[PDB]
Amino acid sequence: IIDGAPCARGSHPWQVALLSGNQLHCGGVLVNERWVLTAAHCKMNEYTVHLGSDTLGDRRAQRIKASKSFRHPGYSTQTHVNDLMLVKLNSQARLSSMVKKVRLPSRCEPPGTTCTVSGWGTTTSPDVTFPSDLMCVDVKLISPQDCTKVYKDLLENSMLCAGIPDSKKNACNGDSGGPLVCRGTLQGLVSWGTFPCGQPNDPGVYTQVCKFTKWINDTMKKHR
Ligand SMILES: *C[C@@](*)(O)[C@H](Cc1ccccc1)NC(=O)[C@@H]1CCCN1C(=O)[C@H](C)NC(=O)[C@H](C)NC(=O)CCC(=O)O
Ligand SMILES: [Cu+2]
Ligand SMILES: [Cu+2]
Repeated sequence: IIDGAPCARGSHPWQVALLSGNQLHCGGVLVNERWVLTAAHCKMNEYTVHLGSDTLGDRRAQRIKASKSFRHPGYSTQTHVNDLMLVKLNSQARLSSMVKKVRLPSRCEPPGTTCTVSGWGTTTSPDVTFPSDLMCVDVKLISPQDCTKVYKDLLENSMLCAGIPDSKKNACNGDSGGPLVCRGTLQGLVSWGTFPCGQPNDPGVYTQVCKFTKWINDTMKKHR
């Protein structure tokens, strides 16, 4: 997260992290006791999912193994359209005051809405710096028309932009799959942006969750 601040402790119990052993790879959100929703480009052959703490490496944190991942059938490794994926938890996820289900959206929030994006991604760019504490930053949803003026052909269907005008406030490497929340509901998953991160007027791009609600449910309904 660029130009953000440490999230208030316990304000993100549905936030999870995908680790390659001990190193952060991506972020994600807990859908239920066995499902994590993250970015499709965050795919791994095996994951070590962090849950229950704002600090990576917390001794109290939960670390569950994952070997099954289900990317949206329409994901493109060339355009990154449909950048979302569900990862099945090998073991049950023990809920608590620090681990809760995320609230999926029932509709698409409109442009101009102020939202919060969070992650343990790099806080600097081009040079990389990874924080142990979960970082948060507020951004505003940008209309598809406005964003197309910036990215043109790079924008495909269900790609939601968010950012602050003339501001470095944005997501970056390691933040993918992480939640973009507005009004208590999940509106987006960090997908992509420009490099280096935090270029003013260069919006962060998110997978627009309100467009995949049916897919998310059916996929969890079919695989256990
Ligand atoms: C996977 C996730 O952690 C990461 C998060 C992120 C978000 C914003 C900025 C940087 C990183 N997302 C990515 O790494 C995604 C998926 C791989 C490609 N990617 C990018 O964000 C890259 C840096 N962006 C691009 O390639 C975009 C589409 N174009 C440009 O940067 C312009 C280059 C050109 O014109 O060819
Ligand atoms: Cu990695
Ligand atoms: Cu690419």
